[PDB]
Amino acid sequence: MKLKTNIRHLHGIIRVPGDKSISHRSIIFGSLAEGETKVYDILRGEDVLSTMQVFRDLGVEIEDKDGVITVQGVGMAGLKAPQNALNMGNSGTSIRLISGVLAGADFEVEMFGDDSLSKRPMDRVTLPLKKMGVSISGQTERDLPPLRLKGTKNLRPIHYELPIASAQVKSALMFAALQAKGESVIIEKEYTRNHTEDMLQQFGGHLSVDGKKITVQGPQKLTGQKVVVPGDISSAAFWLVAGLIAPNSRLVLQNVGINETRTGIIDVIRAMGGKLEITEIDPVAKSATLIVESSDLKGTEICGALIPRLIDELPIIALLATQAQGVTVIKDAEELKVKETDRIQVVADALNSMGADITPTADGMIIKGKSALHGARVNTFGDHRIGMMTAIAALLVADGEVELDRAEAINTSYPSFFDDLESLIHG
Repeated sequence: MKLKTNIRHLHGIIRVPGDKSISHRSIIFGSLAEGETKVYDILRGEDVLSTMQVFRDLGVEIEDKDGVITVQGVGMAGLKAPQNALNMGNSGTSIRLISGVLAGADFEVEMFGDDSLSKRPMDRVTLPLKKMGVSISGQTERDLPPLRLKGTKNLRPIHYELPIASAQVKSALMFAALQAKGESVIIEKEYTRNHTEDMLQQFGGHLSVDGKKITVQGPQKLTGQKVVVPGDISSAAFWLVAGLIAPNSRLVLQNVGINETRTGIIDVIRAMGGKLEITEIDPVAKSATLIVESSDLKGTEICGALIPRLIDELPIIALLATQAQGVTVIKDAEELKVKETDRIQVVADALNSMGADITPTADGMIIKGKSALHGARVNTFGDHRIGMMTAIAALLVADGEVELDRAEAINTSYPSFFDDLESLIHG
């Protein structure tokens, strides 16, 4: 498709799709709490839909009506035995988190997914749960789906040190410690997603936290809450970058996620000298109104500790760095394939074909000077982030024409991306 080129102004008010991690936890916490839980602006994906059906098979009343999710709480020990095997689908979050939720369940369950889910090991979650007294086993020694679980009413508290930097393993143990009798400590290897810690304080739970060390008492009773799911910063960052980049522009984003472990993009904009406004902060759900206008940017250093907070935002950061005056260096980033990378190279090949300098590195990339972008042919290769990055880069092109092949991949996380951009140009 031929993308929109030569844009004079960008104005309007946008509300981005909800966060995936919070959308998953809203169903889990809503079911385990006592009373009614109402979820607003949930992420309407198949992975969140899988978790909703899993709890529905366990006996939890969940109503999906007109974009509003109404959950009737059963209690901390109110889940019932399902009629058949639980389908988790493609969600790695669903299979891992609920495994810790069913730790205090006095019945046998079966958890399965698709081919993509069945290839992923679950041994990192079964090891600590076995020490608590839960009988779990899968295929081979690395415990591949499907898994067979049998919990216990006499759950033991856990003192575990996590060998891997995973939030899904960390959250699974927290849901299990919420049912266990006594004091349980969970130690992180590195600072990761803390959405479970935020939602626990929301539903009436209690924790201490001692710099990586998470102490949780049990058993705990929770109360149903009014949940407004914060917008995904990953989806919002595409508009935050475009607002600073497009001439004579100002964009407002209502209630965008503001969690510390995912706000790496804000730290970049602030350092570059971008006019980013933060208003209307929601402290209980971690969300704030983000306003951005046209600004002159400067080159900054993005390295250690900052990387895990912006690892998903790397493609558009390079586009933001492309219009910045000076040199911006990204280092300490090699995880595009465990210790390889192809994401940076695709970002490079797509952007330097449009405008000036981008040089790939073994641990990141180097971007240099303000570039005047022109028309080029770009293929996404099944990536949603590349397509959205090229779409907002096309607005700067005044001469040539930007053609995007495989533009259907954008609908993976942002179905109304082109509909939102259309309202901003004419706004």
